[PDB]
Amino acid sequence: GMRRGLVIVGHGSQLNHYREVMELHRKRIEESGAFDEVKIAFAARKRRPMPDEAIREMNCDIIYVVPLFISYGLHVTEDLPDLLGFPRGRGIKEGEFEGKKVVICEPIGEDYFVTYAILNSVFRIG
Amino acid sequence: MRRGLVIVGHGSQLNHYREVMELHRKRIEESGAFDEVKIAFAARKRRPMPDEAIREMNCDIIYVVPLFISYGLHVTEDLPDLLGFPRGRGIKEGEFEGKKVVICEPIGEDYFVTYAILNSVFRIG
Repeated sequence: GMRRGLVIVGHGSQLNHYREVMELHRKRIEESGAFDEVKIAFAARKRRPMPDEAIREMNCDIIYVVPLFISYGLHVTEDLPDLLGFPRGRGIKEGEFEGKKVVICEPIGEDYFVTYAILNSVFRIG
Repeated sequence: MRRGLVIVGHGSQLNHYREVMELHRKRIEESGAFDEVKIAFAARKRRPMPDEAIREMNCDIIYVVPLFISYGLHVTEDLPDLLGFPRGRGIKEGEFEGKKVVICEPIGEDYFVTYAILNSVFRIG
């Protein structure tokens, strides 16, 4: 099979906790072993690592870029594809960056799991 | 007891953001998990603010859920301000204008969020 990477793209600026949350999700997934490697990066602002950096340091065949976002706001339809020279707009976008294959996935917002995250904030199972 | 739920977000003048908030209300409304489901907004002045949403609900208890990834000011500051609730991290329950309210934690740390990420790749269903 092919070498599979994953980059979690966020943005919440200079907040201790926001990074800590992004980390928590990278840790959890890294420990799950669902992917050969897991990295975090950041869109819109300039803060580090930008996504071009995170991709560069990964030695995977295919890399899935996941926007940790609720909506298709500019961050997701504009900035992020700009920072990789990917087409702007809504939807899955797959192409190539510096001779690696990249897939920009949809933001998490609309996922049933998000619906359940809400419910579980009340129910608090586990 | 009569159980309400308020989904608090904020992503400003965006068609889609509201639409996503709506989707979740719609889904939960249709699930019948709650007696009533409303959306509202924190930090900015946009409508309905959460004091409004609560006021129109005739429930015994009301769960306020911040559709947020992090404990940013919106959640630790603005929202509990907008109902006269203590500032900071963590679940907060008290009363607003003689109804019991519970401010829940933001969704961000939830395992379901982790899985929302994975499912962005795997795309099951």
